[PDB]
Amino acid sequence: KLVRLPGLIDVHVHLREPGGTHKEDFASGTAAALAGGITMVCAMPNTRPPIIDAPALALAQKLAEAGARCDFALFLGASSENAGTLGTVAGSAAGLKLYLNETASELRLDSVVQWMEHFETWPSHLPIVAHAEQQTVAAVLMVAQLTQRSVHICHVARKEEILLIKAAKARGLPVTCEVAPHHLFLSHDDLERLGPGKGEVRPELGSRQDVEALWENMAVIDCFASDHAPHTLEEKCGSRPPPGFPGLETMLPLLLTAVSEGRLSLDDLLQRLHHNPRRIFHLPPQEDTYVEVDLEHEWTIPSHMPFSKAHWTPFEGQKVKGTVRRVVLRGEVAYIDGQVLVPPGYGQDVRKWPQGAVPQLP
Amino acid sequence: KLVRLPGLIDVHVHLREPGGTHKEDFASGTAAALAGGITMVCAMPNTRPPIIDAPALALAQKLAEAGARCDFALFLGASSENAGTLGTVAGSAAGLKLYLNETASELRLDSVVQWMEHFETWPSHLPIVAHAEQQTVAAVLMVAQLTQRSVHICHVARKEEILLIKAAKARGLPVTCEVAPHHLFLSHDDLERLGPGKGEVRPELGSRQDVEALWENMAVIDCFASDHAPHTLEEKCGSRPPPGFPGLETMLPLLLTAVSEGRLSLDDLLQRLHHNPRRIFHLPPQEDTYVEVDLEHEWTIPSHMPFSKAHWTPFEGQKVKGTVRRVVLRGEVAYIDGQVLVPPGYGQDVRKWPQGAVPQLP
Ligand SMILES: O=C1C[C@@H](C(=O)O)NC(=O)N1
Ligand SMILES: O=C1C[C@@H](C(=O)O)NC(=O)N1
Ligand SMILES: [Zn+2]
Ligand SMILES: [Zn+2]
Ligand SMILES: [Zn+2]
Ligand SMILES: [Zn+2]
Ligand SMILES: [Zn+2]
Ligand SMILES: [Zn+2]
Ligand SMILES: [Zn+2]
Ligand SMILES: [Zn+2]
Repeated sequence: KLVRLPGLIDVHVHLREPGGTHKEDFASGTAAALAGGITMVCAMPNTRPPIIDAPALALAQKLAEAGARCDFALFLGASSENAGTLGTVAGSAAGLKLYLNETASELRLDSVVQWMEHFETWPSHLPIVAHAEQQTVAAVLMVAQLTQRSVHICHVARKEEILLIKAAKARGLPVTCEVAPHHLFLSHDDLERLGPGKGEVRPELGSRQDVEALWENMAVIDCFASDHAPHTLEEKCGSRPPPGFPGLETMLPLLLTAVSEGRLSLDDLLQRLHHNPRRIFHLPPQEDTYVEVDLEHEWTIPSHMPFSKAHWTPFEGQKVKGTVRRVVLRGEVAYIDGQVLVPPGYGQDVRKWPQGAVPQLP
Repeated sequence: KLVRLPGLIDVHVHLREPGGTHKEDFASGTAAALAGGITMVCAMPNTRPPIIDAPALALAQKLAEAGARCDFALFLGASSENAGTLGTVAGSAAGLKLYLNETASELRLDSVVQWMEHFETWPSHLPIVAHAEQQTVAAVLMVAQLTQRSVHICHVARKEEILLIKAAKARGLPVTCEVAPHHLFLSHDDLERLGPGKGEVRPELGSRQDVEALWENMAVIDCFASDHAPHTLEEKCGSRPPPGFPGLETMLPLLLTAVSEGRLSLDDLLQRLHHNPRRIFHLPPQEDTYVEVDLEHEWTIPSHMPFSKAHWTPFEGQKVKGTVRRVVLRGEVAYIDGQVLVPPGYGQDVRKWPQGAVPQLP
């Protein structure tokens, strides 16, 4: 007996197109999404060129419309040069992404004043998400308060960070957050197996105490999101390993395993992969869209999942229970048992749907 | 310039059919809903007969399917006799309603042990809501913890109650709550004008300090819901005034006025009248459904709104800014400028839609 889930939403994926298409492209990354039970993705702007301007957004929109197999929204990225310039296109994006720690010269911000300027100029009704680790979480929360608006913290990975966010929520501050599966299911204990290259990720893997703190504070976590960050094995194992793990194909099986073990409920999962992504990002419903999962099937994660061009996974060897059997997207069979059945270009930009605009005062 | 809102959801209405149709019926109450920008309602079970059994639910379902003009779900009511008997029909209801303070002999529970029995027997994945005032909020929260599940607190009306709920959320407990407009926009200061009969409501009107505490703790409030509780003027002004206010037609204009004053944001409103109702009750999206409001139009609430059969309102004389201009429900014009344009029976039971079942493990 299968369980029918709604179309799940991953608000944090790196699909690498334009400019990194040996790692992933819209077609391969959205195949990976569908195979993971994900019907809508929000794609990050650290591509080449980075999505930091209207022309780059226009290019990425067309590449996504032509290549995506599931529905999507595209983030804009904050730069040291673009505050006050994005107003015309801001509503067409998933939101604005701030990279507040290590990143590419183009998304690097030199000063908290630049964070301020983005919070002051980006339309106040539209989402802002931040890569903000350790004290940076507190710093960006201060900027959000000074500018009297909300912020969403990406991939919370540490006891320190979840407890800070917990304290902020207890004070009534408008902050939400997400957690990625590697920070719930991997830790320092796995670095020996992974090695120092494969194990490179930002935020880094936490201690067992970090992992246990995230589980104990599940009530504080608004969303799960993969931070699908594909790189090839050659890159991960080479001289200057880039940080990041592929994760679209493994996120739901890992979480279903936890549900079957009673570590969280089905509802907890659906708040975090459906309802809360919708409401934080004002993402529209997908008509006639659902995911059928088999909760009894036990399997072991292999050395690579079928669809991501990363062609490796840090979860290799973990035993999971639960698997995606079928995905229907807007009335068409999109995935069955290891085969994607919608072509590149089937997916659509949800921000162009009438129901997909973020409401605002006139 | 109008603002387009999604279809708003009121999770707490009393539509009085069967058995109280001089006060309201499905057709009149759902006309009131549409005129208030509400496209989906959850109807309470304290009708005559009360919806405390499968035969009464079946009757109410058919009456609603024939009379409702907007979409709906129907609550079941907990009684002193029905714990352990509702399993077959539970998934067809909005949820289970517990009346834990003053009510009708038929929904009255005599002992906290009966609350326990309901929490133990009602399917654990399905919603439970409680009318629980003052210490009863703490009591029902204890029962929810003992039985390891969530609870939703109806119409929070007091500083005491919102602070208790705040403390419970700070401890990570699975509790949500709603607030009704009369507890945000009326207080003891209005009892002289209303008089003791019209002013009768449960929970009672609070002090100015209660009202200010609810506003200050807006972050703790998950939903707004009207507790639309129509009674005729003859009843409200007579010897034994029943408690309750009509509220469907005034809720959104009152809240839009507060938005225009900067007391909360448009997003805050849409979380509380759309996204959070959806996610707490697992209510499905409504396709091709939206509400257009005019935020500039200033008017004064009259002595009665056009649609509710209550034919009175406690908000008479309040100045508001914002009004519903048009509602489209599932592709049909349902309301324009004072005229409802869908007939009785247009509305549907959302729990019968494929997307409207609450997900559960097999
Ligand atoms: O911040 C980031 C971005 C990401 C990528 O490779 O794009 N991978 C990571 O591990 N951290
Ligand atoms: O608990 C309730 C129920 C309601 C009604 O009249 O049905 N009206 C109220 O004021 N309190
Ligand atoms: Zn990041
Ligand atoms: Zn993120
Ligand atoms: Zn990322
Ligand atoms: Zn929204
Ligand atoms: Zn009540
Ligand atoms: Zn209620
Ligand atoms: Zn009520
Ligand atoms: Zn749901």
